[PDB]
Amino acid sequence: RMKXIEDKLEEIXSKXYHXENXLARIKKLLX
Amino acid sequence: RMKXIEDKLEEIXSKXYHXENXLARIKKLLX
Amino acid sequence: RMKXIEDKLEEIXSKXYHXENXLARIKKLLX
Amino acid sequence: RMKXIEDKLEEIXSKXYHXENXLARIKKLLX
Repeated sequence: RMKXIEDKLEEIXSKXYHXENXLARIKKLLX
Repeated sequence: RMKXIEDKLEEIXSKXYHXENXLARIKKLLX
Repeated sequence: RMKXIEDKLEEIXSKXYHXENXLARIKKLLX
Repeated sequence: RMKXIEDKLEEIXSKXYHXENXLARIKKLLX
């Protein structure tokens, strides 16, 4: 319940890596 | 409480699909 | 505790509006 | 449990700063 929430939060804290490195893809398409 | 949280987390884990496929829209505007 | 979490989740479900409409800013900079 | 969740939520509410200011990087690459 709480651990299997905190361990969705640590998927989101993956999505906010893959957010960053999407954007840094785009920024290095634009230098 | 916990399930109707985990089931917001599984909306966010939709938003982080629609994040990805927004960016992959942009990347394929830029190839 | 649970309500003042669910009501952070409904800030994030604002950020994922302002995600979308950031990107749709960018897409309509690119048409 | 609940506080060490709410205090992941306040990391995500950092990621959704660094989301915004990524995009505003990109927008000011595009003016």
